[PDB]
Amino acid sequence: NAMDRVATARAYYRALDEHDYDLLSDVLAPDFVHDRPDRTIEGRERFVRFMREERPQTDTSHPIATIYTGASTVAVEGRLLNSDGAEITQFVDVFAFEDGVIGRIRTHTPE
Amino acid sequence: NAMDRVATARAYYRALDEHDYDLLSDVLAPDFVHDRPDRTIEGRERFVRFMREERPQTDTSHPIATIYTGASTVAVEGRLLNSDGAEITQFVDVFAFEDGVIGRIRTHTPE
Ligand SMILES: C[As](C)(=O)[O-]
Ligand SMILES: C[As](C)(=O)[O-]
Ligand SMILES: [Br-]
Ligand SMILES: [Br-]
Ligand SMILES: [Br-]
Ligand SMILES: [Br-]
Ligand SMILES: [Br-]
Ligand SMILES: [Br-]
Ligand SMILES: [Br-]
Ligand SMILES: [Br-]
Ligand SMILES: [Br-]
Ligand SMILES: [Br-]
Ligand SMILES: [Br-]
Ligand SMILES: [Br-]
Ligand SMILES: [Br-]
Ligand SMILES: [Br-]
Ligand SMILES: [Br-]
Ligand SMILES: [Br-]
Ligand SMILES: [Br-]
Ligand SMILES: [Br-]
Ligand SMILES: [Br-]
Ligand SMILES: [Br-]
Ligand SMILES: [Br-]
Ligand SMILES: [Br-]
Ligand SMILES: [Br-]
Ligand SMILES: [Br-]
Ligand SMILES: [Br-]
Ligand SMILES: [Br-]
Ligand SMILES: [Br-]
Ligand SMILES: [Br-]
Ligand SMILES: [Br-]
Repeated sequence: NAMDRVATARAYYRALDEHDYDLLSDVLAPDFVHDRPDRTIEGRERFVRFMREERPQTDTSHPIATIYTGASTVAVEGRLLNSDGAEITQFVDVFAFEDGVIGRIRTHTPE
Repeated sequence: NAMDRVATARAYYRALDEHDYDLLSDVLAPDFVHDRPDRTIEGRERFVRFMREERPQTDTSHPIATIYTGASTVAVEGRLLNSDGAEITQFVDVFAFEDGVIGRIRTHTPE
């Protein structure tokens, strides 16, 4: 269900921005992998710990610009904002799903 | 090599827009899959045939707006233009690679 996938992607960003780790855990598959240019984190429990432990390092928001739906994946184009509301970077996150929850996110940043 | 991956993604759109099927074949893995919301095409030879046979159905261009690089994939945000230069749709294509050539493209269109 494409509506459900989009809702789940939006819930992911809500959980990150609200520090709602129970919601975050609940939208991820156990074997969730997050890829970004600088690193890969494998495992839901490991990822949630990293997010919690890294919280004080910045005070950012992930406002969504446009959501693009594919056949079975979702690509979200957003902006990463600092605490003042200034744009750090543009991004595209691509979400793949496993039984209704997120199996992988691949983060891309502009060349 | 991230430079090489970006060059290869750009070559894909050049090949489509120029109808250079030899270049198109050369940037794709044999087992290339193209996913879009309406259909999936599996196989390089099959895909090249579809592109060739579908050529007369529209007269579009794939100008690239922004290229986003990930750890191992590339996300291209572009516009699909008609022959008059008017925008049909915005898209994000996500490219995965296999030995330097493209293994999969997942096309996403705005919700
Ligand atoms: C959940 As966070 C991006 O403040 O480490
Ligand atoms: C290569 As075409 C998009 O004209 O079928
Ligand atoms: Br929604
Ligand atoms: Br929301
Ligand atoms: Br909730
Ligand atoms: Br991460
Ligand atoms: Br990064
Ligand atoms: Br890593
Ligand atoms: Br790290
Ligand atoms: Br890891
Ligand atoms: Br936990
Ligand atoms: Br934790
Ligand atoms: Br904090
Ligand atoms: Br938002
Ligand atoms: Br910040
Ligand atoms: Br799903
Ligand atoms: Br290039
Ligand atoms: Br080009
Ligand atoms: Br050439
Ligand atoms: Br296609
Ligand atoms: Br489509
Ligand atoms: Br199909
Ligand atoms: Br068809
Ligand atoms: Br097929
Ligand atoms: Br052929
Ligand atoms: Br052919
Ligand atoms: Br034609
Ligand atoms: Br271009
Ligand atoms: Br057209
Ligand atoms: Br992907
Ligand atoms: Br590669």
